[PDB]
Amino acid sequence: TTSVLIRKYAIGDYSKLLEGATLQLTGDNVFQARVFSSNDIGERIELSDGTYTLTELNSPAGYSIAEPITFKVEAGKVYTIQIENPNKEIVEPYSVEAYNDFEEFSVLTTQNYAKFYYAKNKNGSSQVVYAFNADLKSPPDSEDGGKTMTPDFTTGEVKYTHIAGRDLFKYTVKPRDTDPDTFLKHIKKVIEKGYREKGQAIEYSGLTETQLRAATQLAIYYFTDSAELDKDKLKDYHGFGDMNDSTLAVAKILVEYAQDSNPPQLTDLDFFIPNNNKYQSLIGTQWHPEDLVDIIRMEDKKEVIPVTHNLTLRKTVTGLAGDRTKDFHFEIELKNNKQELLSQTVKTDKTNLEFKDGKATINLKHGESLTLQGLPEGYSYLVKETDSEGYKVKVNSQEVANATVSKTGITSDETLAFENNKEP
Repeated sequence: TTSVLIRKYAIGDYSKLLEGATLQLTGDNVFQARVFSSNDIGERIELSDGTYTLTELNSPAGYSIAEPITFKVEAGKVYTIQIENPNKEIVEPYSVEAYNDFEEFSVLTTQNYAKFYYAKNKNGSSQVVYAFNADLKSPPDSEDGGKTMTPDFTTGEVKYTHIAGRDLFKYTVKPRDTDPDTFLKHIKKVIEKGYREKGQAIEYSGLTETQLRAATQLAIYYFTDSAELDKDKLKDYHGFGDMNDSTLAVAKILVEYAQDSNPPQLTDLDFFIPNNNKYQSLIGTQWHPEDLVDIIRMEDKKEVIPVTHNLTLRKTVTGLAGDRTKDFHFEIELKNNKQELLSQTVKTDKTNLEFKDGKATINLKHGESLTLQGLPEGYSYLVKETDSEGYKVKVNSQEVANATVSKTGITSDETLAFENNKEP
C-alpha cells in the first residue's frame, strides 16, 4: 500500500513549505479521517486504495483557504482530476546539493562560460543542470568540484528539493507559453537535443561541449524568461554577448526542434527547487525516480491586497403604520475583485456568516444593524430586501422600487441604510 506526503506550499514561493495550515483528510473505506497542522517536511501517511479528499479547515494568517483536493489511490499509484499524480518529490526536502563549478574553464568566444551548473545525484555523481530563472542567483560556488559550497550570507547552505519535472510552468518568471503541458514538452525536447552528459556525441560540427551547454541554457531561457535569440538584443544579457554566431544558431535549432510536433522522447526529468527564493530553480538532464514519492500538494494563495473593508446594513422603519419589530430580510450576493462568487465565512460584529456560492441571508428590525468585516479590495455587492411588501423602500434616501441596489469596485467602507416606510 501507498505512501503519500501531504505538503502545503505558498503560491509563488516554494523555498519552504507553508506551516500552520489546519488540514483534514477524508475518505470512504475501512480509513479513519484525521486533522493535522501543515509542517516543514510533509505529513506522511500510508493509504489503502480508495478515494480521499484533502480540505483546509483554515489557513495561516494572510492566506486564502484553498480548494479541496480529491484524489484516488489505486494499486500503488495516485490519481487526481483524470490523470496520474504529477507531484513526485523526495522525502527530506531541501536536502539535495547543487553547485556552480567555479574552477571549470571553457569559453563561448573570448570569455569563460562559467555557468557550469550541476546537481549531486544520490550515488555521488553529478548531473548537468540548467537555470530556469535567468535573473535569480546561480547555485552556490564550489571551488572543489562540488564537495564544499559557498553558503548564502543570510540563509546559509543552499540546498534543493528534487522533484519530478512535471508541472514546471509555475516556476517560470516570464514564459512565452500559456499552456502548462505545451510548455513542459518544449522544455524536455530542448534537453533532449542539448547537452546532457560529459563526452556525448556533439551532433553540431565545430561546437565544444561547453558551447552546446550554453546553447542549451539559452534555449531554456527562450521559453522560461522569453529570451530573444538575437545577437543585438543579447549583447548585455547575462554574458551571452560572448556567444558566437554558430553557437547561437544551434540554440535556434534547439528551440525550433522543441516547437515542432514530434513527441518528446524523454518521459521525465529531475528538477530542483532551492531553499532561498532569490535563487534559481534548476532543470536537470537526468531522471531518478527511485527517491520520489507521491505528494498531495496543496497551494495556498498569498493575500495579495492586504487592505480589507467593511460593509454596514441598517434598517429604519417609518410612518404611523410601520412594524418596528418586524424582521426584514436581506439577500446579499458578493463577488470579489476578479468577478468571482464568495464561497467563504465572513466576520461581523455579531455571529459569523457563511457565504455559499456568493450568497447569504440576514435579517434586521428597526434600529438593528450589522457590519460585515474584512472584505477584499475591488469587491462588489448586490443586496436586496426580500420582504418589502406593503412598504415604500428607500436606500440611502433614494427610492428603490425593486428594493435592490448594487455597487462594483469598492475601495473603502460602504453603508446601506434601508428605510422602510408605511403610512396609513
